[PDB]
Amino acid sequence: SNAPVTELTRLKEYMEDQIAKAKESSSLTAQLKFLENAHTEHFVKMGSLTTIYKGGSEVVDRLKIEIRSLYEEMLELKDKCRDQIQQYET
Repeated sequence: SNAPVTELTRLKEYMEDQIAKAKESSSLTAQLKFLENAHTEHFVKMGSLTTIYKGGSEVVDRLKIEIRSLYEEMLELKDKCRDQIQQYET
């Protein structure tokens, strides 16, 4: 399989791209799809990192911290989108 540094580097770029497009977009449907793209890729890549990474790598550990920061920001944007959906429904 690919190296942990390779997977997390590509995951970082993917999540940054999707989160950027969600913040740029003024369409709630597009925002939900952008956040869904990032959420799915994060779940797959992070859940499989156990298989290829054992720990002890400063770059991989630093990438994990930066990915978690992207993940946390992704969760706020999903909460903001959910807030807007609830407004429409009420």
